[PDB]
This record gives sequence, C-alpha cells and structure tokens, in this order.
Amino acid sequence: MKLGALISESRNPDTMDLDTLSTLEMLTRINDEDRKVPEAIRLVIPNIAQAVDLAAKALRDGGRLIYLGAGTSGRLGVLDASECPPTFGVPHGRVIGLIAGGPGALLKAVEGAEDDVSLGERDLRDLQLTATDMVVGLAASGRTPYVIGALRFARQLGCPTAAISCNPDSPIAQEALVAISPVVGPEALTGSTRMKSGTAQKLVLNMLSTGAMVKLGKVYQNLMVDVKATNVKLVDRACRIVVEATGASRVEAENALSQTEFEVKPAILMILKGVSVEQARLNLQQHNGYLRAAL
Amino acid sequence: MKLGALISESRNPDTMDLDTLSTLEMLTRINDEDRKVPEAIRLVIPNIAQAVDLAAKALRDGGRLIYLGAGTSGRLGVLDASECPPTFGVPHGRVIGLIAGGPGALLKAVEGAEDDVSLGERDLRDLQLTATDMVVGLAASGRTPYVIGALRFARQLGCPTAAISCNPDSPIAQEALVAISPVVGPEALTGSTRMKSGTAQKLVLNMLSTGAMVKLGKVYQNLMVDVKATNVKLVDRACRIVVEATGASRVEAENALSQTEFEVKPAILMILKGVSVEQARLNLQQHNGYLRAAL
Repeated sequence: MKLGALISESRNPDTMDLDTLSTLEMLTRINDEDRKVPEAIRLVIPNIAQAVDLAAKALRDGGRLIYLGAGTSGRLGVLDASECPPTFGVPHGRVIGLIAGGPGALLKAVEGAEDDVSLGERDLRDLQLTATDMVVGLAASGRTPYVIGALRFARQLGCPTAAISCNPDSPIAQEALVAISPVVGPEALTGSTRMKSGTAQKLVLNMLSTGAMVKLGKVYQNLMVDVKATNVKLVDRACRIVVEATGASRVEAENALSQTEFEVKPAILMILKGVSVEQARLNLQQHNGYLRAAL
Repeated sequence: MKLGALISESRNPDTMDLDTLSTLEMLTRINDEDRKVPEAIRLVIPNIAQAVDLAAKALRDGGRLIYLGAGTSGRLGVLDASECPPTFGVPHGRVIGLIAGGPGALLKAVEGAEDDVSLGERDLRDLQLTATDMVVGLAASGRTPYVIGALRFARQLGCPTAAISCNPDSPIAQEALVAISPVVGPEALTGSTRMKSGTAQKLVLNMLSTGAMVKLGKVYQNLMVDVKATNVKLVDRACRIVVEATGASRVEAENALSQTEFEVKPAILMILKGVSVEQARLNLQQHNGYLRAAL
C-alpha cells in the first residue's frame, strides 16, 4: 500500500472538527481514543507472549534484547531499556534501545534519518550483533526504512526478531519472525502516531521487558527483588521488600541489606535461612538466581 | 505520608503470584491493569483543561512550556517535547523537557540525581526561566525532591505551574497551581511506576501539548497543517493535507508546496484564494496564523 492508504494516515471521523471544539470537548475526544488502546493490545497478547518467550530464551542463552526505531518509536525503546538496570538489576548493555540519528535524536528530532535503510543495519553492526540477540523493530507506520533495513540484517544473521506496528500486514511485520500488530485506528490528529500508536508501543515494550525479566527470575511474587538501589526511594523500597518477604524487622532487614550491598535476594535468604552473605550468594548461583527455588 | 504508605508503592492484590503465572496469564494481568489508565485520566480532564488553557496563554504571550522530571517521568517529558517541532512547526526551544542528570540520563538511568532539591531549581535557572513560562513537574510518587525544588522555584517567580502525580494530595500537587492527579492504583510489579503511572503521564503530556497547540492555531480541522516536513513520510503527508483541504490536484498542490518551502498553511491559501506565496504569508500574519480566520 501507499502511505496515504494506511490506517495510521487516515482521518478520524470523530475528530473532523477538532480545532472548533472547546478545550473540555477536545480533551474528551482524545481520551475516547485512548480508551481504545488497551483493547487493541489485548487482541495481540498471543503474539506478545511468543515474543516474551523468545526474549527470555535470548537473555538466558547469553544474548541481548535490542529495541530499534526512529523518532518516537526509537525514544520509546530507549525509555523501556533505560528502566531495566534499576528495576531488574541487569547491566545497561543487556537491554538496549537504538534510535535513528544516534544520541542527538534523544533530545531533538532529526526526522530525515529514518529514510536510510542502511543506517539500521549500521547501528546493529556497531553493537556487534550476534545470532543469539533478539531484535525488536518499532514503527507505527510499519514501513520506516531504518527499521526495515535493521530487521533484514538481523533476520539474515539468524536472530529472533519481532516487529511492532499499528498497520496490518506491514513491511516490517513481513520481515520479522513475530509480528505484534495492535490496530488502534486513526489518530485524533491525522497521522499523529505519537498518540495512540505510541501508547500501544509503550504498553507492548513494558509487557516484553517485564514478562521476560519475570521469566528470568528477576522478580519474586510481585516484588522487585532485583532492584538496583542507588537513591533514597529505591533503597527504602529494598528495605520494605525484605520486610515484606521475610516477615522480619526492618532492622534485621537493614543490617542484612547493608552486608549485601543493598541486594535484596541474598538478604532475604540470609534472614529466612540464617546463613552468611557468602553462603546466600552461592545458594543463589546454584539455583540460577531464582529465589523461589533457593527457598 | 511516608513512602511505604503511598498507593504507588502498594502491592496489587491481583498480581501477588505474578512470577508463578504462565506467560499468557501474566500478560493478561498486565493488560488488565492497563485497561484502568484511560478511566483514571478521564476523571481528571477538568484539571488537564485548566492546564491546557494556561499553556496556550503562556505560549500566546511569548513564553515556553517546560516539562521537568527525573528518570521515566523526565524521559516522558522529553518524548513529548521532541515531537512538537515536527508536528506543530514550533522551534525546539518553545517546548522543552528537562531531566535530572542532564542529557546522559536520556540514555542511561542515574537514579541518584532525583534526590537533590536544588538541582531542579538549577536546571530552570539555566534555561533563564521567566514568569511567562509554564512549568509542569512530573513525578509518579508525587514526592521526588528534584521536582519539588523545581516547582518551588517556578512558583516564586510567578510562573503558572502544574504537577502530574499518581498519588493523591502529594507534595508536588500542593506546590503547584494546577494538580493533575490520575490515580491508577498499585502497579502489576510493586512500585514499578514506569508502567501504569508512566502511561498516565504520557497520556496527560500528549493532551497538554496537543490541546495547547490546537488552541494556538497549529492544526486545521484534524489535519497537521503546521507539520515541519523534513523526510519522505512528512512531505508526502504535507502534500496529502493540501489536497484534503483545498480539493485541488496533488500537482497544483506540489507546485504550491515547493514555493512555500513545504509549509502547508500558505499553500492552502494560495490555492483556495489564488494568491502568491508572499500574499499568503502576509494574510496569515494578519490573522495571527489561524488558517480558518484567513479563509
């Protein structure tokens, strides 16, 4: 299809007079569109599940999860990736977001960069992509050249790949192993895919990283046991997690966390089993980091 | 309240066994939580409207719209601001997103930066904040020191201010003129405010910038007439907008756009009124840029 025929580029029949509405009305129209996004995602949960299982397999097998997009799509990938080290304790190189135009594009849009198919390939080669790594290409339109080129390169190397787009049967969906295609409909402002489509992309990325990290043992119950606590709020949360999980005083909790360099998993073990920091770390290694299995 | 008592830090009773669920189940739990976000935003539309009207007033009166947050909240402000120049044609300095820790924080989290109340003030002073500028502070928790300090500084200068938080009666809501407080409930992963709270923040920022820019005349009907077209997709959209708005051939459209340096508003006028580029630009200046008023 040509660009002008895409659903993402179509006019929304419920906002044709957007600029003549009162502020309240206009905002209610936008919110009516936002209401559509969680259902669009619900319909593609099976595909997202396939992608979560591939991502978990990739990270377990020593690879990385790499998000790639231009503009908004690229910034959303960087947004999700940036949250993985503080939330799940992984090194920053484990989950990576790439954006067309490089770091400057994080702060100021450079819309021309998206047109180069070879740039997506170049950015992946610059990270020394391997067949174990998983690559997720994001483009609301489903046709951004930067993303097409990146996915083609990853596919030929043997990487598991996923494509997130909001138009059906898109070029990027055709290139990828797993297609995640939440159809959100025409945007309130015609072609403004930063809106519903961007929201959908965010929901999918949060599902991918959270789903994979939970499968990898980086959570316990619904508690953030692999938090990397480097500020007041996070260290306070680390203390509260230990108390929530052991049923022991925050004091025994604080003394154990101090010894573990604020690492929650070994602190919980120390308290529940009455073992040393050193013994707790070895026990967790024996169980591949899964606290449930160590308890 | 203490941190551990906040709704954002509370356990979600529907995800207590998150780590024992099948991938499909886990994803359905996350999506059930996402479903809650558009309704939480709907309940605070009146407050968002107040903020849209203040932002429009600020930009009309020659000021800027400045978003400020740490971590995810900060990256979301930069995400929304980055989209304003290509979508609404404004200079990049008109809508600005600030993040604790500076540009490095856009790519790699530096969670310790959020604890300094004086850093928020410093970042605003570095932009030469004036009383006409509007400052929007974002913190899911509602208590991030960087944001508290920033809002205090803006308030004392006489700036209109808004606070976006997901906990009720928060410190930042108390400091600001307008409080936007969508209560989304406990996160699927306890304390993981990048999830629902982050989604809420995104929806609110998109409402603020879109709402204000529509009020300022940067849209016509539901068409992106102030698009800054610097790539294939955007220039193609510019052509399609002219055809959609004039009922003239894409050819007359392409010739007019070439003459206007791909600026849609004057091209539409040229075609509908049969005037020169020069005459079209003057007519738009006489009508303060509002295409409807010039037609």
